[PDB]
Amino acid sequence: QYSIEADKKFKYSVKLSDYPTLQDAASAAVDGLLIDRDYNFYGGETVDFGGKVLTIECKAKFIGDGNLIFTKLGKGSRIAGVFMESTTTPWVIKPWTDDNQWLTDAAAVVATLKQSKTDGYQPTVSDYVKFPGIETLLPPNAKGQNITSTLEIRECIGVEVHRASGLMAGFLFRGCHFCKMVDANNPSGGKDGIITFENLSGDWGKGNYVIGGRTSYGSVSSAQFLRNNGGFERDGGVIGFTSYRAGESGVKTWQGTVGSTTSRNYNLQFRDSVVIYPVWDGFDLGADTDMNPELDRPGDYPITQYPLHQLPLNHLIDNLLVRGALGVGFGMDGKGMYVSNITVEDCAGSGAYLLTHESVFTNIAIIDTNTKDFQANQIYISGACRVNGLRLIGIRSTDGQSLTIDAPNSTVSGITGMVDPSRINVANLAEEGLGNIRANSFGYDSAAIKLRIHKLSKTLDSGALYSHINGGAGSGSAYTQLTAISGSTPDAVSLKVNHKDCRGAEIPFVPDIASDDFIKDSSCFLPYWENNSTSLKALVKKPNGELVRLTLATL
Amino acid sequence: QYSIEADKKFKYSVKLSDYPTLQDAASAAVDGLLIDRDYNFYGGETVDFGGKVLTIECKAKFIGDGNLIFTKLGKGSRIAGVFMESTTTPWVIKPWTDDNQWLTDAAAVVATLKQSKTDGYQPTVSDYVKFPGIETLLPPNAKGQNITSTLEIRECIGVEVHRASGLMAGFLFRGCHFCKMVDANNPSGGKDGIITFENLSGDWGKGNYVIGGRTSYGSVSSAQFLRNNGGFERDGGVIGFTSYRAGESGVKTWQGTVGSTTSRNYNLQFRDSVVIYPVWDGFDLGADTDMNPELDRPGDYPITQYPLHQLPLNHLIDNLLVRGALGVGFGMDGKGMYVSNITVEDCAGSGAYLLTHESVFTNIAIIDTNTKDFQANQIYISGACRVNGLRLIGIRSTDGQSLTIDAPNSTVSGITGMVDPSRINVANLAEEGLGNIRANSFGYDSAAIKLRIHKLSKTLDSGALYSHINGGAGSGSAYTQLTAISGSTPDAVSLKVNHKDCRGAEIPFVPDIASDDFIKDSSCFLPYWENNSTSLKALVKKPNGELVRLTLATL
Amino acid sequence: QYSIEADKKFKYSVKLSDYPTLQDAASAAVDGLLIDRDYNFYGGETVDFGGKVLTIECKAKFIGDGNLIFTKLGKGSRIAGVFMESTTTPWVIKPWTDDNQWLTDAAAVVATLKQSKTDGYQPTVSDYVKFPGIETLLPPNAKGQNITSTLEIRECIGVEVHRASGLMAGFLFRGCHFCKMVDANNPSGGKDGIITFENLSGDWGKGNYVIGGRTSYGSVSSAQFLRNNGGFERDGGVIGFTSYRAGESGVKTWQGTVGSTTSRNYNLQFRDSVVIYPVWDGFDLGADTDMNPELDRPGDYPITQYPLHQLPLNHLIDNLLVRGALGVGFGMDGKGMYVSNITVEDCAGSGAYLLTHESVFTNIAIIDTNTKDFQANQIYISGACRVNGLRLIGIRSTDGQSLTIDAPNSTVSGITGMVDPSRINVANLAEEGLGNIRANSFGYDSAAIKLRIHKLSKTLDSGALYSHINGGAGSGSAYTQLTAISGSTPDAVSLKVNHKDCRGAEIPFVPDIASDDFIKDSSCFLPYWENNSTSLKALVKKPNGELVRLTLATL
Ligand SMILES: [Ca+2]
Repeated sequence: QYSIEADKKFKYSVKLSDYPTLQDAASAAVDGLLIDRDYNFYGGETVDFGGKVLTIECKAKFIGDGNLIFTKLGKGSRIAGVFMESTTTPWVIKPWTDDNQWLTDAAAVVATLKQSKTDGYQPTVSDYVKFPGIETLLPPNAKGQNITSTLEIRECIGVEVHRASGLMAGFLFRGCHFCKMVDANNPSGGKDGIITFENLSGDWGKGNYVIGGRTSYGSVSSAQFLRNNGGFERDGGVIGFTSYRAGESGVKTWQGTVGSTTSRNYNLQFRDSVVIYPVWDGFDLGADTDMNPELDRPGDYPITQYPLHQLPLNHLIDNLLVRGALGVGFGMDGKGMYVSNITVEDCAGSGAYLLTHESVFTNIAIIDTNTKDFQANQIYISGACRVNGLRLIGIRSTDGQSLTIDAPNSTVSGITGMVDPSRINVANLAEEGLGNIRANSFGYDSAAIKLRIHKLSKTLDSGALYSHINGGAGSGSAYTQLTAISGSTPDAVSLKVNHKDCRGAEIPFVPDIASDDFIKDSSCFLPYWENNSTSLKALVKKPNGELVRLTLATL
Repeated sequence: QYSIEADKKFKYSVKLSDYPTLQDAASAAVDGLLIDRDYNFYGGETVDFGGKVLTIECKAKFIGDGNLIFTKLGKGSRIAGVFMESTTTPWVIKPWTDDNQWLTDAAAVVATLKQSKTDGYQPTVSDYVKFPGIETLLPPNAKGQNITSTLEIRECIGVEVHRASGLMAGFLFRGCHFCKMVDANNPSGGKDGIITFENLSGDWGKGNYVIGGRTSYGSVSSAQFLRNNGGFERDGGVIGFTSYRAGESGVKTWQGTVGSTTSRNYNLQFRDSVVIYPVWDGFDLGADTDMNPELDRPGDYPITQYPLHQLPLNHLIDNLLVRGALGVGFGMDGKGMYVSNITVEDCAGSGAYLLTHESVFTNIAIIDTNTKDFQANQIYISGACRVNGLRLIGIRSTDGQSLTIDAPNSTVSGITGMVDPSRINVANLAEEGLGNIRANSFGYDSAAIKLRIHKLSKTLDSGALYSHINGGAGSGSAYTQLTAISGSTPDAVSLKVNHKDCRGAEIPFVPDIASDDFIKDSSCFLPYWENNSTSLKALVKKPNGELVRLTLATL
Repeated sequence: QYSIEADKKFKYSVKLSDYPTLQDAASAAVDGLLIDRDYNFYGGETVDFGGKVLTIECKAKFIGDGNLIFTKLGKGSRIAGVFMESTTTPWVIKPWTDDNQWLTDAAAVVATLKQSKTDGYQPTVSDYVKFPGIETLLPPNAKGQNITSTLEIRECIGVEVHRASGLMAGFLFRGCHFCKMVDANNPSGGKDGIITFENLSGDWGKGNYVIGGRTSYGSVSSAQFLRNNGGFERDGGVIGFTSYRAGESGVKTWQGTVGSTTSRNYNLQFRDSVVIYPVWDGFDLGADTDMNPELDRPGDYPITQYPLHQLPLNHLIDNLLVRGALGVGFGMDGKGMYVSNITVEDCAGSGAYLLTHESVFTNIAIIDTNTKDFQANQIYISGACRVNGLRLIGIRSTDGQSLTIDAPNSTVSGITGMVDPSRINVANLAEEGLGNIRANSFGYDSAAIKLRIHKLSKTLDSGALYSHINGGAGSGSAYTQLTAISGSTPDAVSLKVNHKDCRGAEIPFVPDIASDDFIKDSSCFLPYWENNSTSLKALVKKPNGELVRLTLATL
């Protein structure tokens, strides 16, 4: 009859409007589950999906503070359009102005307090460091808040959450594998991380990705990983993602011990992603603790095997953009890392903080960072690394004495930009492979090729090759000049060719009687002045190496 | 009974084959709506979706000239697989050859006329400027055509159109917010823009994106925005998109006044996108009118607050590719802009047209543009900007006198390429932070480090440091030479070291009696020729600064 | 009654659990088809979908060796979540260690043999070349295996396969157009290519894409094309894709003749993609055969029209990353190509192999490749090409005499990195457009600007401009030195300014009687030593060009 036919020809879906609880709907479901009414959940409410492969389509809100916990979803299950919202409207800070300047003054930040589920974030203890003095100034009702509405996927394999959004919203994958957060539809975050893959118990996380989408706000980091290892296959990480205004960092791999084990991460991808206006860092890809580090690594490689900041993290890191960080645009540690195509621009905080060793950085741009001067540098590298291509300086000036690059053990090539050379500190800087060269000078009456020996002086050029106009701009004539520093006066001693279009070489001479050791090489002469006879003499080192003094020019 | 059970266990969807009109189907719908028969609509036909959150799945065509208007869709509604097609087959031009060379001659373009819904576009008034003389030569039936089949989403929030396609097809989001055009499946455009977010009435547009996908053809721009502001969160714009053969521009933010208000745009993202073969521009990210601009900005910041081309547009612009533009590959205006990782190559038109001020450009490549010589330059910058990394010149030659870069108020570093230095015009050019250098010469008997003072001459080097082979290639010997220009003859005066492997310095002398003012510095001497005695003399400036003339070399 | 109402209000879907065969379910389907039980298929089993536009949702496996063939799907059909798995568990090799070093020794590779559907690949004949001697050492049961479970879409238009996965899995689009493989969910490959668009019969393939997703393993290439042409619109190719551990190459356009016709490809996009750890190549974008090429091109342009490797392939190639290739990171051929933003790093094999002609390469980075020294170079270019921006050398050393870049007909600008200049071979190298320059020296007592004439010597600098510290580091004094090579001894002859802070120029003289031809220019003098009188003489070329010998300095 009809019922036999109908059962064969129609798509199966249950809808939440037909059930008193979410578990009742889950139990009834076979293929589809439609969330077609707002659902108020209690923190810790747990739904058992019976191992079923379900296509969950959300067209309403899950409303609650705390965690709505999904369990026992079958591999291939998908959850689309989820919207999490807290019941509580907390107090939030908004540490930026109507012209999008960061507020750094604690009292100014306190003045921004409002009750809202968005457009700011709940203070946490990290704000006490970020805005010194704010701990004392914040009213009690703005401290210690803990509002998040979290969808928790617990101990599932092969589950994807697509187009998720919300207000004071979080997404937690706890003990999951081969799960993805795809095309996040700009959830506005709460107290906890917005997207978290946490694998502190069970097998190391693997196959876990953030792909596409974006998030805004949140008190802490937007996308974060604990105890994930993508394997040599690099099966996990963050690709195609945007984070705006993280209360901590945009993308974070955790460092150090959490609970009783390692929170660290290996072999993940961080590519094609953007972090804008994080309160702390753009990308924080470190694994070992920075300040006050642990002396051990329970559940990970021991310090005896790999010293602090020298783990073989092996992440695949490429094509990242940060703008507007208040902390550090791009931070990492590790040994033997390859990093490419990183652009950090227009940051109040520093551009890069790299606790790396035997690592290679290719095509890095650090442009107008440390704009507030809270840090000692714009890019720092601790260990012995190679930088191949480094763009420095946009349009911002720097007032004080802070370095631009401090990479004292690194070998660097390919700096471009209007960098102040006194603010470069590297182990070695070289352009070994340039072709024939031309120095083109605009807005000056001369062109210059200068030399600076940083061991002698970081602030003064030690010699130069100049070309200078003779006469007016239409003269068709210039003089070439070779100079050397003396008494810390650049260009103090020089030889000239064609000064005043004279077609001759002007040769400097020793202004008094030359000592024997003033001459360096054999078969050379050094002119010197004999004032008592109004004569030039020549100190000559003969071809055989012996010295003789001759008369060179006389009245 | 069964009907109670069936109502609970089956997915709800209505299909258009069961209804005489689209409104009848819309009214019946609860969850799904399937378009399973072709639907002929009349221009302006308007469907009211009752605030319902609908999943609209299209497996057939909407056929009609003019606009099919969708209204009152609930937040979270999705429309997938839509296919728009005109009833009319218009006359189109195809201004490119079978070898994909652009046709620029009006008569050649007229000769391409055919009736088709694709593989070309309907002429509009901008073609009269693009192909001078074409207005007179086009037959009347090819002028003033207005064929588009447009899906209009009107005054909706949170609606996504996914995998849309069509023929003579357009997509209009009018007065919408938080709407997206996702993975456009290469619709072939009509007369109007292919994808438009227009917010001239109501609140400024926000949350509106083109994400992924591609388009082809169209008479005007492929993706365009009017009166959208993404906020500091940068919630809107174009990410991951490809435009082919736009009749105007690939991606356009409108400029100036439209109707009675501003059409301008702020705080949008333009990233990870590609524009190929636009008739006009690749990316046109300007906000103020170029030619014959308005004297005011109704509905926007007044000219008194921000002068023309100096709006704080604040777009996030990164990782863009243009190839094959007939107009300008990359155009913008604004003040305080940051722009990075832009590649423009193989363009008949110019590469970049930048009416920007106090802006920063990082890692720009402009490669083989202005190949037809319709423009004065390959990259132009009007205002006082910084360029950090600029690649110029691929393999194409330039015949005439056009500049490569004309950026007269800009400070530039990091030019690479076989640029003709006479075709560089900047305020300042500098490599402040190079390491130890080597000039490697291939295919010559010498290596060179040249100096050019553009104030003196843009075409002639003013001095040089050379190394030149002595003897044959296996000699193990070279001479080093320091030269200076005189009488507009490069290398006219020089000093040599080791010419003919002689192990000595060849020193130029003044060819006649040296004037007092020919010598520059104290404790120096200048040799000069006394022909009447066959002697070298020395003009000596003593250590005390006084002059004396001495005999230097005699018979 | 109810049945009339039910037929109108419910979504149509059939499910495989209600049918004995896949064809029975296909025949019954109208809108949806759900794969809700594992289905064992026989090789060549063919399903006719009746031209219907079906949404096929897979929540179970297709299990079988050989091909499951889908035919007569309507335009707009979609297949999601498909999982292919072989019945056979073959023998696989795993030629890498637990520290992810490549195994190159045949006996070591044989020792890795295990029976598994993943974590390795079935040997094919290309392994006999890749691991010399392995053909003899492999047991017979590991040779000639042919296990793949392949979903074949045959002669369909407008079909998309989304989120596909599997074990020993392949995906074949045979004679298709406007089809896409979207967001591949890391299928683990078998013997055949993982994703193939093959159009050897019928019209040239067009509209065929791999978009997003990733694959792992496989015996041969991950994504590959035969006889596709995207048109000027560039409607096809690979965008946003990742390949891990291809048994051959990550992304491959086929070369030469297959069957009786061309397998070549034109006008495709290769962008925003990543290939890691391929056994052969990252990207192989060649069209003509490398070793032992055909003398003809049946079905393509004849050799008389375009010589070997000089086809107008016209692909759009941009923003590619390769790491860990054992073969070549990036290979191509063709004439008139534009290529940009390619990064190849940390490869055992060479970085780039470019059989290109009149082509332009912009912003290329080749970093730590040829690390095993199996190849003669890190980047090779055969023809007359332009390279604008080339980063060379990360942190790896090279022991032997292999070149870094061998591009003997190419003109290059913008090399950065710690390249050994003796390992650069180009037609011309030049930095024509640098600004005012500073050479900053760190870790030395001197700074240097060196010149090297490769025709004279590739290994020895021919001259230099130095600045050297006088005294200790706090002296405030340096000497400038201009040097020239003699007798293959760099810096053999020099002029100094300010040696020992003497404020004078030390001038080299000819150590014996100067021959007439030692002097070059008129109005110059050359000092020389007359030992028989303990005198300096001057060989003078007078302003009139005649020679005279004068006494310069005397006892
Ligand atoms: Ca004398």
